[PDB]
Parts: sequence; structure tokens; C-alpha cells
Amino acid sequence: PFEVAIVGGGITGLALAVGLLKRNVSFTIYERAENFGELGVGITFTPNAQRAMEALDPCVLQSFTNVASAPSGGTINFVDGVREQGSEDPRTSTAALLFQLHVKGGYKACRRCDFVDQIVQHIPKDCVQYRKWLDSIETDHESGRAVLKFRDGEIAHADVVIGCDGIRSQVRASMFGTDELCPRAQYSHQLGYRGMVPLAQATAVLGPEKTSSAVLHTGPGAFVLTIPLAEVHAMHIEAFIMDKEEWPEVQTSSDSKRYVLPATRNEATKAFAEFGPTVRSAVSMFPEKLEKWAVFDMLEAPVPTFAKGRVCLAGDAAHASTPNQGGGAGFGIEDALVLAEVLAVLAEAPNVSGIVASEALAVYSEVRYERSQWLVRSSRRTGELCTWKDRDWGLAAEELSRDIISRSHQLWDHDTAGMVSDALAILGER
Ligand SMILES: Cc1cc2nc3c(=O)[nH]c(=O)nc-3n(C[C@H](O)[C@H](O)[C@H](O)COP(=O)(O)OP(=O)(O)OC[C@H]3O[C@@H](n4cnc5c(N)ncnc54)[C@H](O)[C@@H]3O)c2cc1C
Repeated sequence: PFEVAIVGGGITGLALAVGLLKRNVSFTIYERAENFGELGVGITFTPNAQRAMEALDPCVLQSFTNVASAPSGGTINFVDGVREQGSEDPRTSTAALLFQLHVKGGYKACRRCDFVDQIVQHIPKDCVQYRKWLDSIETDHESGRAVLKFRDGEIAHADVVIGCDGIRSQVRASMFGTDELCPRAQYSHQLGYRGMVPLAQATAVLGPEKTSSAVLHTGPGAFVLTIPLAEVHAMHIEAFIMDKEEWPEVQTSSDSKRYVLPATRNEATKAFAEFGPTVRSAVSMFPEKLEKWAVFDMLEAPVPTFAKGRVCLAGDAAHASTPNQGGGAGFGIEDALVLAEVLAVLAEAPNVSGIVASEALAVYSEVRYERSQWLVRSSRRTGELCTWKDRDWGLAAEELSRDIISRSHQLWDHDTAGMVSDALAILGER
């Protein structure tokens, strides 16, 4: 039988599992936790990601749309957060508009746990094994198949292993090692502060014009998004502050404990003190108690490939990214689509040698590697533009606009269907 082991039931692994289910490919999800938890973080999914969801199966996109929210329409206003003019009262000030970014096909955000809960409904219970904390991968002496070994002391067998086990992937460690110079995520030097406030309260402070649309407020060393989310009657305020310092290292298997700290209330206040009243007002709407999220990415120490032998990486295990152009989870869905399509070809074949399995995964990598690396770099650059790292873009709006629009187009208007046919063509070759 041809068996796919998916290590990790995050967004990437769950999306892949549904794609395989709907293509009649045998798989098992091995998840280290007792359940998929309840992490509430908000993830924004872009058009390219929504197309890949649909292509996996319409129920993946439906799972998403059932729990997602958005502003009215797909236009985002990019403003200069410093040089708002006219008043200290945002209700009568004039936002300093740089340009508008129109998102063809729109974007939506959801709580991660809500999307997880919808997707999991579509996966049979007998396809998910909890408390399976993958520790190592070896090769079976008799068969040459992968042997998974879990911390509970048990093993499993598979023809291919898909590491969907996130930013601190054990599958990645198995492939490429753990030493100080190994592929790994590192701090991107950006801290996330975010909150939701009742939409009517935001309108009372900022006025209706400034709560009518999504706005990204650029400025020196930090930026903030104010996004009115209609279906939840809330204004989402998402600030990112650049931090030249290192992130303190904590020994923990919990990614929350690794990448989150309590935030002293004055941190956001200080970062935005030189901004205009709209930004200072928005930031003041954060709860006095909040958390900060240290964003890590794989820009500096990327993996050299997504596949080795019968093992591969997808999602944040492969290409953890800053979220400056949308949640990096979107690319886990693109990865999942390619894997679903290639693995369906193997699942149909009378026999699949280790060579053919390995070549299949290599094809997956050939199709996704360059684009995936591009996102990690482009997203980091986007942060640099929005925080005026190199130049005051408040004073060069037209230039800024050309740069952001171009990179947005390459990401969001990607040929999803062509990616699949490319994969199947190359698979043929190999
Ligand atoms: C605190 C925090 C805040 C975040 N905030 C944001 C945000 O604001 N915006 C945004 O876009 N993204 C955010 N993210 C990231 C987002 O959750 C992920 O990008 C998204 O879930 C896609 O990642 P993934 O599915 O590839 O992997 P993950 O979501 O990391 O899923 C990995 C899964 O594999 C399991 N696993 C790990 N190791 C093993 C192992 N050895 N054996 C078995 N199972 C294993 C994990 O338990 C988990 O279920 C945040 C993440 C964290 C931790």
C-alpha cells in the first residue's frame, strides 16, 4: 500500500490531509499534542492562498469562509502615519494618503483555532493519531521505507514523510541537523502587538472616514494596520515594532512560550510617540496588559531544498516567513496543493520504489522552492519599506507605491492552476 505520513496537524498538515482524502490517497497525521489546541491568533489569507484552498477541495475554502471576516472590499489605504495633518483630533484631521493597494479577489482573516476546527470536521478520526511526538526518522532495513519514531517509544511506517511540524520542525532537524549553523528560523527583528476593539468605539475616537476601510500607517521604525472587520463588528489593530536587539531564548517545546512575552504597556506608546494622532489614538486602544509576538523567519539560514529521500518539509517547517504580505500559512496551503497532486499520481501507481517516492518529493521542491524563498525575502523587505528603514517613504509615495504594488502582484496573482500542471509535467519527466 502507498502510505503518506503527515507530521503535524497545523494549517499546512490539515489542509494537505483534506487534499489527500479527496484524492483517495492513504495518509495518517501524527500530532505531538493531545488535540490541536485552541491558539486564537489571527491569520490573514490572501487571494492566492484562497485559490489553493479551493484547488485542494472546495470544503477547504468553505472551512475558511465559514469563519473568516473582512472589511468592505479589497482596497487598503497606505498612509504616512507621522504627517497626518489638520488637528490633534483624528475625527477632523486629514490622513496623509500615499497610495491605495487594491487586492484582487480580496483577503480575509480568521482565528487559527476556528479554521482548524472547521477543517478537522472533514478528516476521519481514524486518520489522526494524537500524542505522537516525532523524534526521529530512520530507514527500514528490510523494506527501505521510512520508520517514524515517537517519544512514546512507538514506531510507524510510511512511503513518504511530510514535515508539517512548524517553525521548530523536528523533521527539518532530521534532514539538515541541529548545530549552530543549521537551517533554522531566527528573529526577524519585528515584534507584533495586536488587539481587537469594538468597532463603534474605534469610530467614536477616529471618526467614520478612518474606520471605513483598511489602513496601513507607515512611519519610522514601526507600522500599524487598522482593519475594520465587518462580520465581527470589531476594529483589528495590528502593530509591528522593529527591535534591533536579540530575542531572549527560552528552553521550551511551546512556541507560545518561545516567541511571546508580556508587554509592558509603554512599549507601544514609546514606539509610536512621534506619529500622528490617528496612530497614537489607535495604539492607546490596546489593553493596558498585552503580549508581544517575536516574529521569526528563515531568511538568513534557509533550508537548501524541501526534500531529501523519502522526507520533505511544507509550511513553516520549510519557509517560515514574516506576515507582512499576508500570513505565511498561505504558502503552506500552496505547498499542500502541490503535494496532494503529486502524491495522487504515486498513490495510483502499481508499485512505488524508494527512488520514485524520493523523486516525487524532489519535484515538489523544484516547483515550490524559489517562490517560497522569494516570499520570505519579499515579506521582510515589505516590513523594511513600511518602517522607513532605508528612506523616508512618506516623502516618496509614488516610488513606494510601485514597489508594493509589484511585489503584491507577484504574490497574490500567482497562476495556481499552472503550478499544478507544471508539477505534473516535471513529475512525468522524473
Ligand atoms: C504565538 C504565535 C503567534 C502567531 N501569530 C501569528 C500571526 O499573528 N499571524 C500569522 O500569520 N501567523 C501567526 N503565527 C503562525 C501561524 O500559527 C502559522 O504560520 C500557521 O499555523 C501555519 O503553520 P504550519 O501549519 O506550517 O505549522 P504550525 O502551525 O506550527 O503547526 C505545526 C503542528 O505540528 C505539531 N508538531 C510540532 N512538532 C511536532 C513533532 N515533532 N511531532 C509531531 N507533531 C509536531 C505542532 O504541535 C502543531 O500542531 C503565530 C504562531 C504562534 C506560535
